[PDB]
Amino acid sequence: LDAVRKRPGMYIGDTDDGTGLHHMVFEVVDNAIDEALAGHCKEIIVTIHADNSVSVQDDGRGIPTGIHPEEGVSAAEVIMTVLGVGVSVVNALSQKLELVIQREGKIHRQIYEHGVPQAPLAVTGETEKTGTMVRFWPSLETFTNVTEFEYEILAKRLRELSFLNSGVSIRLRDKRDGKEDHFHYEG
Ligand SMILES: O=C(O)c1cc2ccccc2o1
Repeated sequence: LDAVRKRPGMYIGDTDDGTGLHHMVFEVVDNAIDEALAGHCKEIIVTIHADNSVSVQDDGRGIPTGIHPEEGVSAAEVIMTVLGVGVSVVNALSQKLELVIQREGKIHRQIYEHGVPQAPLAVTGETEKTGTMVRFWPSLETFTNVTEFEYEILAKRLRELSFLNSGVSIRLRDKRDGKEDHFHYEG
């Protein structure tokens, strides 16, 4: 997790032309699409926030929250902090990352900063629903020159993804200007 911070282009792509930056999104989206291909997730929402963060929400099972017997911390944290390339790469290159899991009746929440958990995964409330929400703020120490997310890049890729994932609702939302798209292919 520190080799990643020192040579990020190897892991994420060009950190100066926007390629790496948008691949951060797609790596999180991949995690959600994995749940859809296994048949558990029917809806994904990608949101570009106005504070330079992107969130990806899915309605799958939720990342397992029980304690990993080998590692001694929640399985979710194990996924976020141990070496597509992996969601831990995104976590490593994010100055902040918010993880919210809905699973087994309980809402779980955890905050990271540069891949380092600020506290253990914690139960915060109760929920009928299930799914994973990941919201990340890319680090401007890593990402240079191109520092804004670009709607059309995200839209083009997500549209491309809908065709490979039948019956999966993929919504893109931009809170900067209200733009909104919905890719839902059913063939
Ligand atoms: O219920 C499970 O075994 C489960 C849910 C899930 C979500 C993301 C990654 C792995 C996962 O495993």
